[PDB]
Amino acid sequence: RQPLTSSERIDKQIRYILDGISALRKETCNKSNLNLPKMAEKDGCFQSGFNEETCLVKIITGLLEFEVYLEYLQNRFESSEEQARAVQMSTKVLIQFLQKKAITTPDPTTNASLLTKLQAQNQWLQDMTTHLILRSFKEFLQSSLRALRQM
DNA sequence: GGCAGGGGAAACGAAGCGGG
Ligand code: NA
Ligand code: NA
Repeated sequence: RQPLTSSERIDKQIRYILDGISALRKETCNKSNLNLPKMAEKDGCFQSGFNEETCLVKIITGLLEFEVYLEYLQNRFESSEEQARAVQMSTKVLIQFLQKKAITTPDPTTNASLLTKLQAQNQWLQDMTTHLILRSFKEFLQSSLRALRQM
């Protein structure tokens, strides 16, 4: 195993998670309100108006915000239990990597109450909710990846 | 630590690397 710089470790970590999510989406899509984080020009991650210092802040912020929804995913893939867990843990690893390359920590209790609301919804909305966490996490990560390759 | 960091990767958005 050749040694990887920080940036290289980060690039591989995101490709790892993107792979895991893809595996969950197949288990979702074939078996077929929210304010999920999203990239916007203000964040300065796109080519138009790129700023590294604030982009990295948005990525870490967005990922910390994504954690409640990854926790929600754990009890929606009973057989793919291992795969949801891997996505949840790898993302926590990713945050830890990004925090050394670098703000708004989500409030635990606000998260915990949102979680039990999502968990109480009826099956149909729950299946809708799963699909869009996956889709939106994907897009935040693809965009995070595209960014970080510049930094 | 160590054997090494922090239990375990090219076609037009399929193919296929390690216990306490
Ligand atoms: Na080890
Ligand atoms: Na160890």
